[PDB]
Amino acid sequence: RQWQAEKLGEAINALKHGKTLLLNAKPGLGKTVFVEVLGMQLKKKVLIFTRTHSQLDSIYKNAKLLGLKTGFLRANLKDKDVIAMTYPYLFQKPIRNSVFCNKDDCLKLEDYLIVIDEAHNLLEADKWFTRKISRKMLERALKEIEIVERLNRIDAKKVKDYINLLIDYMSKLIKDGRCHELSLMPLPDRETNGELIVVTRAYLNIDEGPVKKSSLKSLLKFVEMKGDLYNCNGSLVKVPSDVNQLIEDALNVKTFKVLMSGTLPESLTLTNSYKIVVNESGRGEYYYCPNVTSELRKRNSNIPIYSILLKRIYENSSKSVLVFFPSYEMLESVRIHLSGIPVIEENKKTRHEEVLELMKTGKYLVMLVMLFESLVLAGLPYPNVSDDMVRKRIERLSKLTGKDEDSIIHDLTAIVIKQTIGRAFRDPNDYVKIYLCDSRYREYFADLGISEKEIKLFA
Repeated sequence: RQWQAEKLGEAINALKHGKTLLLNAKPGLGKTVFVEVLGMQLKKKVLIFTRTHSQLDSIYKNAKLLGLKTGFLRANLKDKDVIAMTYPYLFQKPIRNSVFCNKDDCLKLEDYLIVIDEAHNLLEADKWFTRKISRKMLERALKEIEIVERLNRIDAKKVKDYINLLIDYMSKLIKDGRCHELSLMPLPDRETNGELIVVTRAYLNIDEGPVKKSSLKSLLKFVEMKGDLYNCNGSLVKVPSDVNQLIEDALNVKTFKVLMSGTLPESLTLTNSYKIVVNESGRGEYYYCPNVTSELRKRNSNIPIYSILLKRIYENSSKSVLVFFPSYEMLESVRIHLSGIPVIEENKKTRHEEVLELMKTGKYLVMLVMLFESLVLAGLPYPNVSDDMVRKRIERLSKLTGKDEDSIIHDLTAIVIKQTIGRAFRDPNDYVKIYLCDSRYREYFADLGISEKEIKLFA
């Protein structure tokens, strides 16, 4: 709140002059309160789009204590000072058009300062528009056909045969950890497509719920959709390839727009943008483990080193220790070698509420995936580049930004490092011990705002 007042005129003038504002402010800086002051100064109501319903609560608890009338998600919202919604409400054309229509009783986007919170999530926005076909969905579709054949009583022989042909095709797909790009798949011929439309529409007139699920309909949508096609663990997945356009179209509104994050990534690119970086960001004691790595091809061979380091960190601490792994697979592979050390996992039986209660009453090694003395990054959250969908994302961002793919990978990794460290300390007065336990963390020292003089060595 030194930065709140000093950066306001810059932000106002950026927005008055037609720029889309990009705002970087580490967690705890109070991004939400600034954009809240921002709205009041521009004479617009505020409309914040966020990822999760949890963040929607945070917005409500802050607007209220500014004396602002607030709402979450149209006669109720119309008179509110601040409205909060989830991303689909802006970014899914059909959902956006139902809420922000042209008619009288519609909210108009032009009446708001629009905020995209946690805007780093836009890097993975290709996931939002993906569609999937699974074996189970196709078997489910075959029941829906049987129902229509046994009720409406018609012949959907061509559709059933196509589905069974698709089932056989999918049974031959290699089922490993990841997505594999595909050049094509068997699709319905013209007659079969005709029947599919018909049997789908009849089943839907059988669903006596208004907004109602159907696997035939999901099959139809998938078939009609344009996208890059993948085998992802034996399911077929289609990803539209125009996500960059989709993002700009959703933001194509004649009003003030802000995108913000505590890890605003270099690879987040918007037309006619202006970035403000709040550098006010507390007192981290940093260690570096130069002789260990979670690098995929070497990970197995490093498991014993991780297990020994973690036990050495647990014993020499007095409070509980947070440990973050790049994957659950890795977490578990290390966990089985920590016998004799008390261990807490999250979703494994335990709710966050329970974690904290145990922490106050004892010293635990808390193991998580990407109070307490120290936080350990047990490996680097490097993207799975052998996954073709992740790879396509990296290519897409490289092309948009004109940055090389190594620099995109770097950005994607740095986001996750920073968001993980940000979960730890959101109060300047925190004296958190950070263990950067992967040799590759040396490429990220500068991103973390830590000098190589300050860094201790741990082995």
